[PDB]
Amino acid sequence: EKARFDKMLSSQEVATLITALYNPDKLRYHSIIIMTDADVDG
DNA sequence: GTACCTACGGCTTATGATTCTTCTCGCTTCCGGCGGCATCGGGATGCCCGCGTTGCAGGCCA
Repeated sequence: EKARFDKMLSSQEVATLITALYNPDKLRYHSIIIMTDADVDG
């Protein structure tokens, strides 16, 4: 929301690897889990 | 031995949009010059008489 741009991209690895970016075709990795540290930055 | 990314917040500066200033197209139509003729009020010219202009000398003012 702070900077919305369809061209702005740095990694793009997550969306490229989970789906094709639209998603009903490729539904690979139906189960995802996000492990994160217990600090405030986590 | 060294390089490149963003979040947390504020002012600015680097560029596409809207109200105020200005540059001047259209001719046409009611209106404003423009000329001629009868008209009328002023005045220049002449004569008479008293008042406006000026020189002299004194008392007042800047």
